[PDB]
Amino acid sequence: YDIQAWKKQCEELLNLIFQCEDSEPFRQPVDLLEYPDYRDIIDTPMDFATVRETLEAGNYESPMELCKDVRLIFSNSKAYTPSKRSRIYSMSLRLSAFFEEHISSVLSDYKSALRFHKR
Ligand SMILES: CS(=O)(=O)Cc1nc2ccccc2[nH]1
Repeated sequence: YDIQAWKKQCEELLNLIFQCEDSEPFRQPVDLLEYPDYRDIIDTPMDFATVRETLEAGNYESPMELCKDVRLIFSNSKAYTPSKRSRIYSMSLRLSAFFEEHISSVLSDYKSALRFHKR
């Protein structure tokens, strides 16, 4: 029932994600010199350094907000991919499975702690 525990749990999950070779394309904002049409396709770019910085700045109120930004990294990858077989898209699918597997308990514990707080 610790309402704040999600933050360190998210920091540790982001550390695991940065160690994972599948996060390489997503560790920093997309470079427009490499992908000049990126903003024609993607409304809201997102990457793991921006997620980490937002968390460390105290700019996420809940793990649901962090989850929404991480899911945006994966939906941007799916929207930009030229094919379902691309290297970077295949990396985002594995990384998404890894993220969803680990964020589930974080979200559950936070929501349970908040329901207890407001009982
Ligand atoms: C900096 S990035 O994340 O590699 C930009 C991007 N996102 C993609 C998704 C699929 C294929 C190529 C893609 N290039």
